[PDB]
Amino acid sequence: MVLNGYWGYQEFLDEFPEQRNLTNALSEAVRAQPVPLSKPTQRPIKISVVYPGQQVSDYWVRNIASFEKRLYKLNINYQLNQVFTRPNASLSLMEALKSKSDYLIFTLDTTRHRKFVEHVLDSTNTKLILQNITTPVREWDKHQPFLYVGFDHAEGSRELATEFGKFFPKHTYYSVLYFSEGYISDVRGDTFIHQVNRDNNFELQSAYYTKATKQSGYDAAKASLAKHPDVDFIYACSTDVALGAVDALAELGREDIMINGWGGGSAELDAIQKGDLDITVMRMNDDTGIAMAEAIKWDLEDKPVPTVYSGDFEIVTKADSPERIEALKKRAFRYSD
Amino acid sequence: MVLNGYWGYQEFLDEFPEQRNLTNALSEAVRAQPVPLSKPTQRPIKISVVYPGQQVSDYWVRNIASFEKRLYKLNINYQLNQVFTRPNADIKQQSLSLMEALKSKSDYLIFTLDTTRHRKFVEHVLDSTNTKLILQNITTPVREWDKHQPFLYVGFDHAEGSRELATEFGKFFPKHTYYSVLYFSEGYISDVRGDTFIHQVNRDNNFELQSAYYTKATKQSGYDAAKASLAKHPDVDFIYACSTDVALGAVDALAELGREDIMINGWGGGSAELDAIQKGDLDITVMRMNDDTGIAMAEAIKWDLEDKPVPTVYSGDFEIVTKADSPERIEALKKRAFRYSD
Ligand SMILES: C[C@]12OC[C@H](O)[C@H]1O[B-](O)(O)O2
Ligand SMILES: C[C@]12OC[C@H](O)[C@H]1O[B-](O)(O)O2
Ligand SMILES: [Ca+2]
Ligand SMILES: [Mg+2]
Ligand SMILES: [Mg+2]
Repeated sequence: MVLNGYWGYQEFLDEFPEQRNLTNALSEAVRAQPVPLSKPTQRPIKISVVYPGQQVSDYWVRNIASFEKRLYKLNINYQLNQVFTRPNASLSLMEALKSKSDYLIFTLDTTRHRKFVEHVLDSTNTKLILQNITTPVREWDKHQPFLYVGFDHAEGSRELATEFGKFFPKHTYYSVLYFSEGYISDVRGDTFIHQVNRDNNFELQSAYYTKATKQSGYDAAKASLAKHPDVDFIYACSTDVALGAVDALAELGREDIMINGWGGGSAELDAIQKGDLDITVMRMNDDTGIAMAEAIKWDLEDKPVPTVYSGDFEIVTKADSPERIEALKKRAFRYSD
Repeated sequence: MVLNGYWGYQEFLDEFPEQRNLTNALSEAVRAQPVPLSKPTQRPIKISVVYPGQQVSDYWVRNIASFEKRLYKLNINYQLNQVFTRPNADIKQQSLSLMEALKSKSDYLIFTLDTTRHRKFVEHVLDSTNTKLILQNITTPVREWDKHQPFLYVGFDHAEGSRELATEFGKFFPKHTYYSVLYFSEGYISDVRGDTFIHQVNRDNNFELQSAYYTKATKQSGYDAAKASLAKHPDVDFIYACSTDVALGAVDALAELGREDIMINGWGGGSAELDAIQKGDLDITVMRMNDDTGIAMAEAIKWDLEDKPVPTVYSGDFEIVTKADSPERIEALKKRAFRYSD
């Protein structure tokens, strides 16, 4: 719908019914009580994670939390090698190849990632798990990685777009704060822009990329409003960006402007309950960490493993009752607390 | 007695009889049936909880579980905010993310106190705010705060439990027994838990410490530390682990290495520990009557809402448990310890 060379999550599942069967099976295995590993391993399995560090978004740390906890509950012996990638400056600390890991948990936002993934796929025996993407790549139809896991960007963005198009009318002005340049921005961003422009006839005033930090969100917001102060809402593509943007609106005295979150972590939820963030799409966070454990389990039991898993979203607005937020938290952080 | 600047738990109550009286009272109210809130409140009280997450030890989870249920049974409206703490660096992310929840303006704040990093924050909370402060998992008041003590120190006394362990090891093992120590991460816990055991066992029983290592407070770290230790000193008769996760990592390490000769303990007696005890992989432990400290916090908060004096300190009770204890004994102990957390 927005990028060429990918399967839609649902498109994938519709094209390959077996994959729907597996992904459903995994969904159910992710919901039900832990069923421990049925095949003792001779030694620990070496699992390596590379994740973006020091984000205000708690997605990753909660993902590892819920992952490790489900691993433990499943009675799987492992060694976890975690890498904290400082907020951008190298990436050649993808030296976790030297680790000779059994499972590699990584991301795919840029091309700098693509090249490396193709390296991991065409060279090693290491099973690759791609977090925060759920739309498989067509070029890899012959050898797809072990699993794509996350909360589908297109869907979560679609739901937001829908809510905005429901609240605001035709010819509503808005600006967009992207993530850093890459896959996330393209999907999270252009999905919203296309829906809202073509279905609801809004008028995009401007759009800017950020450095994926709160500071950058703040700066970018300010610049955007300096150039186009007359918008009805800003659409942010991520937690930190949106939370910087919130400070920008606060400093500029612009309460007229609506702003969204994206993901519904703890920070966003506090902001929403404060009224600083107006709407968000909230991912049932722990499901994906728990899904990775289960996938790994089946693999060790020589059961077939789905290629894709996507977790559920819930729209959350500042008009929600604290009861609702509490229940969603109890659902979403049932492992990471 | 292994650190300076701290009041002993018994010493403190020996110093202040009214303080003992209050603590005895709290114990009584803890064991007895719920006597629900007298003076009701206009609003639901805001409580901010800062706990470490992601561990095999079920102490915190069960503490919360029991706390909320005793709160319910006392009928007190409350909102309960769990601040996610990432043991992942850095000090200045933690610090700000701790400062985040003081603009939350909570009635009560539940915290830990392990690092010097925590000290500065606690001191800030105490020096500059109205928020009533409950320090979980510490039972020895800081002498430098005699001007203005926290609302409550609550937990199970590290020195007492370590002594009990030290005594059992002292009873079983002869003089000149070689042993190694796995600490928690650096801090107050490691200091008391580790050095109380080391001092008692070295000085009273003439044991010999072969080595000692800090961990990162995780099971994997306990495993790595066990391996490293036994790599450098394979000749030890037992390892003394300073926490559940560390202990359970060490257990897997001793499994992987094939050292069934080396004895090893837990520290806390949670579910994982007990299951390991009964499996025979863990040898002895000091089990705490878990839910008492959760029920205590709940009471202290009640008494406060009724404008009654609350004791500065409360320490829950301990029971030694070995793999030679019958399932019945284990079941009685579980029955007591987990009466609320199930
Ligand atoms: C996972 C994530 O996607 C990009 C960034 O890593 C996170 O921020 B976010 O919370 O907006 O979702
Ligand atoms: C509460 C606790 O003390 C330190 C650590 O936080 C927990 O693990 B434990 O089970 O050893 O008890
Ligand atoms: Ca010492
Ligand atoms: Mg575009
Ligand atoms: Mg506003």
